[PDB]
Amino acid sequence: TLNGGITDMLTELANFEKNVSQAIHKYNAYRKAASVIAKYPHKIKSGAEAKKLPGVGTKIAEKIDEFLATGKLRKLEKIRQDDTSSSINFLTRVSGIGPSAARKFVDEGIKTLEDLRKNEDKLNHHQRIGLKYFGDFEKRIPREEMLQMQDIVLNEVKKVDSEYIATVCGSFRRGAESSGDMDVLLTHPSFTSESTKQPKLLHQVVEQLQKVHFITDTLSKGETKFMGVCQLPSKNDEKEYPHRRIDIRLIPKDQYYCGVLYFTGSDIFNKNMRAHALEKGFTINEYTIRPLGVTGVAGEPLPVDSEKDIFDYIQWKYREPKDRSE
DNA sequence: CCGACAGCGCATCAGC
DNA sequence: GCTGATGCGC
DNA sequence: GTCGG
Ligand SMILES: Nc1nc2c([nH]c(=O)n2[C@H]2C[C@H](O)[C@@H](COP(=O)(O)OP(=O)(O)OP(=O)(O)O)O2)c(=O)[nH]1
Ligand SMILES: [Cl-]
Ligand SMILES: [Cl-]
Ligand SMILES: [Cl-]
Ligand SMILES: [Mg+2]
Ligand code: NA
Ligand code: NA
Ligand code: NA
Repeated sequence: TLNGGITDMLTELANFEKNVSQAIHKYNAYRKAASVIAKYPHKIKSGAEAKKLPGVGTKIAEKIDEFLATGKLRKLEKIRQDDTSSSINFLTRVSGIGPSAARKFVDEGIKTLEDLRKNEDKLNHHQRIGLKYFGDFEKRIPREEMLQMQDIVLNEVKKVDSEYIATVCGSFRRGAESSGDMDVLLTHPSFTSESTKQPKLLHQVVEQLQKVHFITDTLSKGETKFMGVCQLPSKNDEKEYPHRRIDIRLIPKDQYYCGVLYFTGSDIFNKNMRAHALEKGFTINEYTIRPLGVTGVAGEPLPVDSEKDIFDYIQWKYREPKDRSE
């Protein structure tokens, strides 16, 4: 947390560009700068120093100097006072409400938690659940709770079919002491890139988890991706645990490594790695790593037997999950 | 100084 | 109904 | 907003 003041400033700016300006490349730019500054092992003394880092340019360097000199950023002080920008930023905190829906709601006079609550019929399903658990989804998940959640999921999955393999990824796999949610990667021998010999593979599991009351709500559900809500059971006379976001992704068993790499992240780590792959003449997604033809057309999937193989293709030394938190 | 910026599942919509 | 674009959350 | 060619 050497440069927490600066990284928070950049994150707020990033959020403004994404939610209010609807400028996603500026959003990513600010996040990249925040990320590289966050891992910089020195307490930054000037914009010039920061500008030496990849991702920090002239503009951000100037902002860093203002921040260092005054402890504030006028551009942000103004934004904080703009009611429309403030309303839009708030509404986007509800899962399901993005930049477009937020502005739309503001236009229609809906701009507070109270307004949302009285206008549920104006929200789609995902948004309705996001509002319902607004407060809970704001809370972090202690690793101790992630362990109990892992136990339940793996044991219930085993009960459905012992051939299932569920792996908890995301920040948990990176060893974080707290997570924003739970990310489960799921595989089954019947589902491969070659064939889908058994249907309802994801459904069955989701069903079992709901049966035992672990999964409480569903945001979206398809053949391979489930996004919903879950909750740990509490003891007698015990206050209930907060509801949590859970994502379950069923990936072809032979594509497990590309899958676990993607689901482990971080998000910024994935973007940096996928961008580097391109510069190296490859393209990476959660399923495969393919070379780029002389015309920029993806070729056939390359053989992969470990996450390291992916790193080797793009000439990157291997990095354990714990070192991918960018 | 301009084009590129990672890549994709599900929900929702418009147009036919 | 299907296709394809858009919004959204990764 | 930043960076490479
Ligand atoms: N948040 C996010 N995750 C992404 C993106 N693209 C992408 O491949 N991912 C991957 C890397 C993440 O580790 C993984 C799971 O998403 P996540 O939001 O749960 O991220 P996380 O587990 O690292 O962090 P968290 O839950 O503790 O907030 O999805 C993206 O744009 N945003
Ligand atoms: Cl942009
Ligand atoms: Cl500020
Ligand atoms: Cl693919
Ligand atoms: Mg997560
Ligand atoms: Na720089
Ligand atoms: Na949102
Ligand atoms: Na997640």
